[PDB]
Amino acid sequence: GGVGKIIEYFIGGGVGRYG
Repeated sequence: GGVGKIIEYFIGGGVGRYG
């Protein structure tokens, strides 16, 4: 749902990463 290392696109719309 934001920026970072580990993948987050499936939890937070598509925005990208969060690690």
